[PDB]
Amino acid sequence: EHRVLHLRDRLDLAAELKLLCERGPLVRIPLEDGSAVHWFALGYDVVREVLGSEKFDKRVILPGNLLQLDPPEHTRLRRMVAPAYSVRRMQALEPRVQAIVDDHLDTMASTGPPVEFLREVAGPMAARVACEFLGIPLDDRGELIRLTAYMRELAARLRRDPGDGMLGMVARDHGADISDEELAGLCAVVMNSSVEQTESCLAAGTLLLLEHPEQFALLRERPELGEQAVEEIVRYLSVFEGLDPRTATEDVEIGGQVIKKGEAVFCSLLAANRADPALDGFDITRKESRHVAFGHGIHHCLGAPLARMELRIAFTTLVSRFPSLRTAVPAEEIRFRPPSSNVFTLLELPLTW
Ligand code: HEM
Repeated sequence: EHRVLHLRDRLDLAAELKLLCERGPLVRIPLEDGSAVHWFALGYDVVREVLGSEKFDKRVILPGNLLQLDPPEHTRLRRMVAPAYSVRRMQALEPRVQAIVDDHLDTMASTGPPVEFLREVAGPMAARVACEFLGIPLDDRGELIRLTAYMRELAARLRRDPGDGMLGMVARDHGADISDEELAGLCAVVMNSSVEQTESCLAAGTLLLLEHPEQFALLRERPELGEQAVEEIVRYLSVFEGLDPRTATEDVEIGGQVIKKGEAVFCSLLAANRADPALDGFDITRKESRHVAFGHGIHHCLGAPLARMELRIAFTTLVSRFPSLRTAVPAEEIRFRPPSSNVFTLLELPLTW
């Protein structure tokens, strides 16, 4: 439901969604059947207010899925996996991620144009980086990726002999405290939803840079803009458009209005990142980005350090190795997935150079 929160015009907001945002950053939505009262959180500040509040849970209205947990059990599991995303860990991983990116751009430059960038480059790249971060053994990566019992069997086996990566760390440091199913669940979230979001950022972000050739070249002239460019790209794309509802556990005042106990709040990251026409233009020279593309609060994207590193490496290397890159069809013909709660993405991206 609430399909209006996902209406777009290519990468931008649809007029119907812009009109909704004019009703304020916090919109009360009583259901027509009188079964519940829902809320739309559409503004940057209000979305952060909701997501930072302790007075909401993620009740429904799979083991190892942090998004389906509330404190204290959410805290318990997240604290065990968080060290895998430390700065020290990303620094040690960076050169290997660079090499994986180079592997896939090697394949791309050798196949010669054209290429379907989503299936042939972005997808495999994201899945291979995920395998490296997780520490998947080499002989299991091909099958694990093809699959996008096996997971439980894989998790139990790697749990017996801890290796490298996040999965080895967790099992090595929290062997008895995490089960096979929970480990498998941590792996699945990384290999499934996470790759979907990352691959979409890679493909749609490449399209976004191609539609702004001045900045495509600027990122090549000044690769130090990579970190800034990533923040602007994830803000502009908002591939994770809307969040699971947050239900108020008690009466709480948000954005000047009282959200009653039991009412559900739907945060629109898309609206929060894009509704403000001031400072909405795509501009990678912006030194600081105002966005909630990775969420906020206790459920803030645990993989943001990896996503930010991988995307920086990918975009900077791409613009450098393919200065002549261009869409093989007019940009206006690219197909985007119709409105849905699923990750936002294009369906294919034919490129040549
Ligand atoms: C490297 C790949 C990624 C991995 C492994 C990853 C893993 C996660 C995990 C495990 C959570 C749940 C945290 C919790 O509930 O405590 C999470 C939350 C989130 N991730 Fe990431 N993520 C990754 C890349 C992204 C990307 C590319 C985006 C979009 C730009 C993204 C947008 C989010 C959002 C919006 C949430 C919060 C959902 C909510 O609060 O309801 N993630 N991510």
